[PDB]
Amino acid sequence: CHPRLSLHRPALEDLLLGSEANLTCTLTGLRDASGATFTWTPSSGKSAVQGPPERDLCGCYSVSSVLPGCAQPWNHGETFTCTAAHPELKTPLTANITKSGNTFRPEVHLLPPPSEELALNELVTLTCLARGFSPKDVLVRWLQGSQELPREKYLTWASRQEPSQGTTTYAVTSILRVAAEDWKKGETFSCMVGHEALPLAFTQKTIDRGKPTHINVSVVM
Amino acid sequence: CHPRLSLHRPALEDLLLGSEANLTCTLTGLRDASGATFTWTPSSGKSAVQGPPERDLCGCYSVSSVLPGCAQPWNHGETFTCTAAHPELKTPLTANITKSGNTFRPEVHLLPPPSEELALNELVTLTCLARGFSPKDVLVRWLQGSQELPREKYLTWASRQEPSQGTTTYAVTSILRVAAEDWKKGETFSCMVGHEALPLAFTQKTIDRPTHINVSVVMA
Amino acid sequence: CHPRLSLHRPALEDLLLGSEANLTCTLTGLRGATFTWTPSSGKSAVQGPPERDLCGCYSVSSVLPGCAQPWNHGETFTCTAAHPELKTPLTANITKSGNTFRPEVHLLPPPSEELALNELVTLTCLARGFSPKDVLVRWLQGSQELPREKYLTWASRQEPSQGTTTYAVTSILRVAAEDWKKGETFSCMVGHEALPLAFTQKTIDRLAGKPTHINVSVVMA
Ligand SMILES: *[C@@H]1O[C@H](CO)[C@@H](O)[C@H](O)[C@H]1NC(C)=O
Repeated sequence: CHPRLSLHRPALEDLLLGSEANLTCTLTGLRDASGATFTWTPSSGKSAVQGPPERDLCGCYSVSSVLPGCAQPWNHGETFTCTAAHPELKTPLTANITKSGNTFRPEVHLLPPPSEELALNELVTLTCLARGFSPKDVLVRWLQGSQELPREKYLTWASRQEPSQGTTTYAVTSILRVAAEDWKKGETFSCMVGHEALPLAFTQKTIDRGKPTHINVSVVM
Repeated sequence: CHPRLSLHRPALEDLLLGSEANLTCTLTGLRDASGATFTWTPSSGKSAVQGPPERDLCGCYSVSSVLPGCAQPWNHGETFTCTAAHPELKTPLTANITKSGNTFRPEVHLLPPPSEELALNELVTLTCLARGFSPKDVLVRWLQGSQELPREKYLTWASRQEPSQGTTTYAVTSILRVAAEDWKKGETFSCMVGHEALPLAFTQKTIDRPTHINVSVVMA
Repeated sequence: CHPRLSLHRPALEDLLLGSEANLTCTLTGLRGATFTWTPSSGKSAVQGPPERDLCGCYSVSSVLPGCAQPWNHGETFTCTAAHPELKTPLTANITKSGNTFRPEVHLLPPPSEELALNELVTLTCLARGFSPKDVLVRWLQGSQELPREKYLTWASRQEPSQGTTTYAVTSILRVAAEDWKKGETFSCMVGHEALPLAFTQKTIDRLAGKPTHINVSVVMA
């Protein structure tokens, strides 16, 4: 029962919303000495910060390695490297990370409300569904008109892997509940999806009251 | 480290299409290798369940104490207390379990496939929603025709506490990918929603595949 | 013959798409020179390798790169020059804009007089009422982003109100009639500094211009 080292990726919210990029390197498990020598093999000057004295169960002392400024080298195709050596673990070990290939673009649907509650006039559901993208990293946001709703007025599941033929694609869902007065009045809403395979980082679908046309023809003798 | 105590519940996956009766309360923290029944309260149907597990290490153990009597005391809110006294305990570790009610019922809707997804005719998508009640676990099976499918052609998420006003409620969804021409031949599909607020613990719903032209002729 | 100094805000196509965002100070003269930047930022600049303009004085530029987070953070930048023909050093400065406004985007359906000739249909995108005058416009078909050589966008003029100062811009895209009658969908995207998620999208297809009900009556009397 002892862990080995591996390397995470930058967060997609930070990488897409324009702010920054980090890169984390972790080992843990036992409350031992602060000779946790983290060393980064590529480093443009501003090297890492040996992070805060974090604790885990039965005093499992975790400290990490985090470096700022990792947008352009991660995005154009570098190959980063983290190595470490400990007082207890004086035998050094190394992990690698690489930005993935073999990408597919998502497909996003928004679906109208449920005739059963369309008659009830209490609350309506709008469900957003995305399907068929290559890494398991997405964003979902909802809007109304031009105003962004807060992140507490809906719920979203995690991205499961779908089982189908050959390759491994993913999917994720979310639902939104809104009262009926504005829905029958004519207010509109939107579902946005962020993913790193789209060329402009985002797509957006909107829905509103999809009905067919009426035709009345009458002959009077 | 820590010998612990934590609150558990009978796993309700075995009361709808299951015929057995166990309790679902494993070790609270730590013990040693034993024959999985430590003595509780009941002199009520002494038909005690058993089974010897192997030995475990790395801090904890893999040893429970399971005792029967599940669906027969399932009327009026009785407690069942997980007991285990193996010599790492500095006191007899009589745990406790409290069962609340206020069980609410699913509101299952279904809905057509998306409109612009049917200009390519590769596959067909249907989604099945199930929302709004106080307990946690729900099951689901998909069927084409009338007989229920195995667990190798659908996908189902977990259940989250939905953001609602006033109440404490949940939700769960699941999707289905079938072919185009089989949907085009008028085949029908249903999802079953099994919960313990339903009278018979099943629910179904299914639609399938419109102009509004009306002509009227009156005289004089 | 005459000396001059300038700065420039970073371009929006680099602030929004790929974050390597420059910041340019020019000097137009030398009819040899050193530049100084008051925020330190570690990484020094590069001088222009000094082309000429307007049949006269050969200008010289210098570009401080890697300033994408202090631009959005609200910081201030000044660059100070020096030259033999200058008595005093010249200085200038640049800040991010305050009191912004976000745009309103509309996508209009084609005129019905156009569908009777079976050649090409015309889509129109309009964005109106945004306070800093810089913007981007991109078109799509389904998910495929179209190349830039297939449409036409105008510049960003100033619109005549009395309240504040605001701006507007248009764009057209002409697609084929056979692809319009099949049910292909098309989209318009706008990027602005003052939008919260940096992009907004509107779409269209062969429905949604059709009327909701038709009443015909023929009277044989
Ligand atoms: C810097 O910019 C301000 C406006 O923000 C201007 O008033 C001033 O003249 C500039 N130059 C300085 C402080 O040298």
